[PDB]
Amino acid sequence: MIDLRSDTVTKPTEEMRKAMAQAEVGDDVYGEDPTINELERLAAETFGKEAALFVPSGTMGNQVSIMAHTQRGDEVILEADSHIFWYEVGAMAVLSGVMPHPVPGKNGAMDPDDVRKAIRPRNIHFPRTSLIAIENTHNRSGGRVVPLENIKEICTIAKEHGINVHIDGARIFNASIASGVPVKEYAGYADSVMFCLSKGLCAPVGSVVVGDRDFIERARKARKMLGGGMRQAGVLAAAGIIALTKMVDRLKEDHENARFLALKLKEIGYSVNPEDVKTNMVILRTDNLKVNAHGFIEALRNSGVLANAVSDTEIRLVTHKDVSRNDIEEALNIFEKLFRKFS
Amino acid sequence: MMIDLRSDTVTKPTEEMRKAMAQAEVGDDVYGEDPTINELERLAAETFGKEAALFVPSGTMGNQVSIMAHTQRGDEVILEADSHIFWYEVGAMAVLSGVMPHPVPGKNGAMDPDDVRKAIRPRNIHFPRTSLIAIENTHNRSGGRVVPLENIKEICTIAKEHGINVHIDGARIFNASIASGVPVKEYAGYADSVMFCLSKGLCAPVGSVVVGDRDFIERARKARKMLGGGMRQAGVLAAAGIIALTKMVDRLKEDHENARFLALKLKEIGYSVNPEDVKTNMVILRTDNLKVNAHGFIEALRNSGVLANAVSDTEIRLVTHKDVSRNDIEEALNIFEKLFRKFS
Amino acid sequence: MIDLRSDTVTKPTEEMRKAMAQAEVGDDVYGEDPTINELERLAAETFGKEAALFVPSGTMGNQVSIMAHTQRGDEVILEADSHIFWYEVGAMAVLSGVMPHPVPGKNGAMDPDDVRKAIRPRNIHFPRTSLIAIENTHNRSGGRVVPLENIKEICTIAKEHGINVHIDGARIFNASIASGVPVKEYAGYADSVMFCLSKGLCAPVGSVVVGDRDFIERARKARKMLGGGMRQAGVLAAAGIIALTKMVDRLKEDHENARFLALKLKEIGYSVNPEDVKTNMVILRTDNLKVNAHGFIEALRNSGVLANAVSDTEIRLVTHKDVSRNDIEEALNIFEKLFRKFS
Amino acid sequence: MIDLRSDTVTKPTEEMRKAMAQAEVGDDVYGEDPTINELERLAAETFGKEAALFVPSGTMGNQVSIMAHTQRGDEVILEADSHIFWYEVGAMAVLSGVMPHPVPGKNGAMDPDDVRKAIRPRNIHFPRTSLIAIENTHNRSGGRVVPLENIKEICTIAKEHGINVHIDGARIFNASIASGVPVKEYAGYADSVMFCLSKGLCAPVGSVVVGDRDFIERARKARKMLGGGMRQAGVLAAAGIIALTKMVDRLKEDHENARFLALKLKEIGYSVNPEDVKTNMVILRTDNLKVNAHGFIEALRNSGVLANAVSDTEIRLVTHKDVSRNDIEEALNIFEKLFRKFS
Ligand SMILES: Cc1ncc(COP(=O)(O)O)c(CN[C@H](C(=O)O)[C@H](C)O)c1O
Ligand SMILES: Cc1ncc(COP(=O)(O)O)c(CN[C@H](C(=O)O)[C@H](C)O)c1O
Ligand SMILES: Cc1ncc(COP(=O)(O)O)c(CN[C@H](C(=O)O)[C@H](C)O)c1O
Ligand SMILES: [Ca+2]
Ligand SMILES: [Ca+2]
Ligand SMILES: [Ca+2]
Ligand SMILES: [Ca+2]
Ligand SMILES: [Ca+2]
Ligand SMILES: [Ca+2]
Ligand SMILES: [Cl-]
Ligand SMILES: [Cl-]
Ligand SMILES: [Cl-]
Ligand SMILES: [Cl-]
Ligand SMILES: [Cl-]
Ligand SMILES: [Cl-]
Repeated sequence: MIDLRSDTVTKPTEEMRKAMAQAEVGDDVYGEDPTINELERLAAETFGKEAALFVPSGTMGNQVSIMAHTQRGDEVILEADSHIFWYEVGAMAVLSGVMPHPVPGKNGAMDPDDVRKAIRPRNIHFPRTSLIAIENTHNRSGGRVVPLENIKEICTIAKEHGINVHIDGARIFNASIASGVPVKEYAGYADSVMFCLSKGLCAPVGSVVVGDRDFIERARKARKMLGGGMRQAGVLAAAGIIALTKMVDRLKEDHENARFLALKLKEIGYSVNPEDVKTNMVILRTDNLKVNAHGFIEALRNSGVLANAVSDTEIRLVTHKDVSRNDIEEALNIFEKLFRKFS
Repeated sequence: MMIDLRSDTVTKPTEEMRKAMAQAEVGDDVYGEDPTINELERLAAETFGKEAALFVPSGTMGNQVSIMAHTQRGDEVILEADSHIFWYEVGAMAVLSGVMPHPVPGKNGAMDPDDVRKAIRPRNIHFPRTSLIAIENTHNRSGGRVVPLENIKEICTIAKEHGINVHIDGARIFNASIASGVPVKEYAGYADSVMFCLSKGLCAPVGSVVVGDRDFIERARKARKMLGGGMRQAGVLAAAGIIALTKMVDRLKEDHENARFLALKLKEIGYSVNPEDVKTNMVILRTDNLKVNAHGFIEALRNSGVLANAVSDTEIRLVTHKDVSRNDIEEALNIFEKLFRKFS
Repeated sequence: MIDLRSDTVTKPTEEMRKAMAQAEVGDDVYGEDPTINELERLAAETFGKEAALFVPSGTMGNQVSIMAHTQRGDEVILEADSHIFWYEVGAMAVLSGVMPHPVPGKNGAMDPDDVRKAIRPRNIHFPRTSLIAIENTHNRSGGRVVPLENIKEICTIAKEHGINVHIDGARIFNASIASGVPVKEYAGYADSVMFCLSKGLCAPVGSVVVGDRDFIERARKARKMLGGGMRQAGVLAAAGIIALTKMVDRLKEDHENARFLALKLKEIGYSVNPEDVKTNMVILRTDNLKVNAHGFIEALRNSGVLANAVSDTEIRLVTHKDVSRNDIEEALNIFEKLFRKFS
Repeated sequence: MIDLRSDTVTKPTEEMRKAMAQAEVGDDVYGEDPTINELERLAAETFGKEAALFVPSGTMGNQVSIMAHTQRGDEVILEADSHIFWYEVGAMAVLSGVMPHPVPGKNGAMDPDDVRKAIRPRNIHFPRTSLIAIENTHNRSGGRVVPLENIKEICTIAKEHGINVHIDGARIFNASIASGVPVKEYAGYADSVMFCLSKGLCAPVGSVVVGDRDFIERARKARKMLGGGMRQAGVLAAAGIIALTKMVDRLKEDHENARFLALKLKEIGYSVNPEDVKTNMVILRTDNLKVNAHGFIEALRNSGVLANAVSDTEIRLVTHKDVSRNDIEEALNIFEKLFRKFS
């Protein structure tokens, strides 16, 4: 099976397996796991922040950040098609008791003026806007890169209003490789950032939240409350350190494979836009096919290719370390066969 | 005094209401022993063709206990993108029920049935369960617009197929009914619960009512207790409510006629208004062609003796009600005319 | 019917009925109801606080106070048999996301030393103790008065720890009448005080919360969220002013009637302890009767007396304005006849 | 350093490090991790339940169970000194919006009659009692074994009222080893059971919840919301399988060591009760010493012995795989010296 469903399916490299087996560990609840401690120190340093927190998943990373930045009844401004709003089981309402305030965005970039208008005036009928979330390499729009200038202007707006800014940077390294903007620069215009180690970076488990000392202390207590307070998590952190320090550069290979995939799919005749492919995702439309997205995903599966439908007429293809050029070439042969059948 | 066009919530008690309240037969509602509250609820249920009803201190509580009784923690509630529950209820749905709003754009409060269908979440571990669809009749933000019965009917059909609850925020459902000629029981027939206000156009000093099935109302009553709405001798308030429900509905037509007159005349003056959009007691005025924004115009109006609310930086809302007579409207219009000269 | 079920059943006096009819009103959401404003002004003044907030019920008064004093995950120290812990539908957990930390007490008085031990130390595993609640004229213990010294000592402990103090003073005036301690004296040892107007004071609806301006502003927003933001509530406030300003002194009559009732019931042969009757409540045990509390309550109803069973062997009798000495004497004749039948 | 703070400090065995390194993995979100799937299958099998769910910690294990057994506003009956109430950061109130209803217990055993009386009657003022929690091998009381008879009785009561029963079995195997009661028998009197792999069983991370298929489905969704939905978690499950299948028998060694430790401490003169030591814990009182628990803990630390204070006058000592009889002897020599200084 050629897995193009997501970059979450990446498996540990041999270097990672050895590192986990030889991991120096301790009880993290007491802050005594050396490897977890080093991963957090490294993560904080890399993002230009004073502190960091390791978590079991990007969802918990986002949720502890929301809890640490807000109070019950607050409102959180976020992009209309963001992961926090659509794919996190409504956790923000249950855990933090906060309201989402959706703002339309163009490929992840909310117009600064719209953000300004989304901030609630001081009134008894309205919740207090205390957080603005930005997702970089906006998933739903096809792994699009949010311009640094966009984040910079929103940060200015936030500062004037005393509002916190959190970047959902699950794939922030993909954004950095594509844009040439160091992650510490994106983070310089945010109060906190969550990034995943378990997707394109290939770690088996976990993400990290970076930010100020006080913020992280609150997020650490939130993590304890949610059930993320683990013991000898250094076994996971060992692979995390390798993901952070050795798996970033090669992300360019995933981007190269995504573009190649898009160009060939277009050449075949599929409804794809190579010009929109800047990171590791390709959106394919079923508009010119005698079947919808769901029916096409089924056809692909029966032929050996796995992918997810994101709407009734759109499917998402995602490249990563475990889908080589060879697999991309094989996938294309299948796509070519299916095009003749469904065009 | 001032010409108050800010909202219909400012209506004061009629002479008949004051006497009824002061002479109300009461009891302890916690024991379900207040005779006036009981009669108000019986009358409300009957009027909407439902089995039961619950008196609450505000429309906000009416909506929130309904949301609580219809949902479980983590569920999603589909509602109109500019609805009151979403924008003006202090984020209560999140704090009180732990639910997520699922905004669906609507044309004048009417969410496209197919859009509602698409908004229902598929069963997936990543997604919360869609357990409630809320509809606001005479959608406030759009200008007191009337949601067509057929729209509500279509959404009900969709909800039923999916086992989803339907709640109508009918704060001004009687205005909708007067304008459309559709009995409120018909709108309610396509919903599981309906909340309606007695304290706005109907002129009661305090209160709203939620109507629905017996079991739902029992659950809503427990939610009311938890929220702090379980009052004692509330019969004092229910006395005015009975009069509002039974004698103040027909005259809403007068408020509509006044709002239409106001809109037509504002249009003649040259203001950015759409008389064709005015079917109930509200008029939206845009300040696009004025040399001042909404807030600046509101201040100028206040300075001239007219009260109104800005609903955006370019829009103002004018609301008619029992306490603004046709003569008051004429006076406001004469002022609106002079201000047009000053700001045009 | 002679209603001894509770003081909540009190009906409006003729004075109140007239006041409600001619009450000057306005939209309270805009802070424009003159009568509500005067009631809050008078209440704040009466308890020596900066501000006050009118609410639909004592339950909401307690809940908006908890919300205004706490943050999600905090702990609230309260008496093990208090109304907030027992009869408020678990609202503190749902509305504020806080956890109760029950402390046993002797007739409503928690041992100051136990309160100190209940304060959580700073640790990632523990919620932060941010509030201590005290109930005066403790309901479940039979309308007992909490000593001023107890409240004074707990206030000292709270201050030393930066913890807020809330007095559930639903029947604080009854406490004051019995102890001779002015309500301002009680209030001085608390950050906030909730007191009911709808019980012994005879108003038909409402309670009031008093405290500092910032606290009341937060409580007012909580009231809006909960659904307590009414419009022309001046009609209710008119009766409320009369309840607060003219119905306090006569509470002494309820206390006298309760004691008289108790002394005579004991004389008849009922299991009552007149010595325990400190305010307007009398606890009657049914152990020596041929039927239990529920069966006896039914026999009483048949004879024209209403009361509530609080357990299988206990009945609570409560006196109030609508229970005159003549009603007490008539009730006693009924109790006399029933003792002949059920002893 | 001789670590007697907790059994959570246990480090991975050689067999475990190798297993993690070669673990076959997959994306758990897709239910595709074969090692996680095998661990859950084995757990369900071992406890005689239909399904199982791996979680990052015992705290999440308890919290997803509570969320899956209850609705907002419900009440949960639990032992007055249970972990869920004291050491889980008020999570039940924030996550589930439920109220704890503490019930006194003798070393973790709540009197069945007290439990019956704690169940709320159907009344608008009361929350609905939807769950009863029992902690077998009650931590606070000193790792005490709750009698099977007690659990059976409470199960009978729960059935009568249609109430769910959850056993916090963080140390259910220690209880089984000491009582001779198979874990499957304990589980038979409960709807759900949470047990840890990260304590005495020596896994670096994780716990498991077992129960009916529908309950586990709800718990799994709760896990996703809380942020416990990991990817290639098989790395951790590999050590978990070894913990569950190979590390149970040797727990007897920890019990022998704890008993020996207690016996010798008593001979030295310390306030311990060797007769109360049946599993891997020893409670040491400081009432007969010159310093309190906190001061004695600091003295022990300076001498090479780590332990935690559980109150101002009580210290908890816990044995585990990483504490050999030799380590206990060395510790005893240290305690001996300190008795001379602080007795
Ligand atoms: C921007 C962003 N933020 C947060 C998260 C949540 O992280 P996890 O909880 O999956 O580790 C994801 C993962 N997303 C998953 C994927 O893409 O396969 C799916 C969509 O849930 C994400 O893409
Ligand atoms: C559709 C609808 N639903 C619910 C409510 C809430 O009712 P209350 O809580 O104010 O009684 C309102 C009141 N609305 C008020 C007004 O129009 O003046 C303001 C906007 O909050 C409403 O218009
Ligand atoms: C009965 C019981 N239930 C649940 C938990 C929570 O498990 P984790 O979240 O620590 O994995 C613990 C851990 N307990 C810890 C320890 O003993 O060192 C401390 C006390 O929090 C426990 O003892
Ligand atoms: Ca991975
Ligand atoms: Ca090749
Ligand atoms: Ca009104
Ligand atoms: Ca005129
Ligand atoms: Ca009363
Ligand atoms: Ca361990
Ligand atoms: Cl190690
Ligand atoms: Cl009456
Ligand atoms: Cl729920
Ligand atoms: Cl008036
Ligand atoms: Cl908060
Ligand atoms: Cl593998």
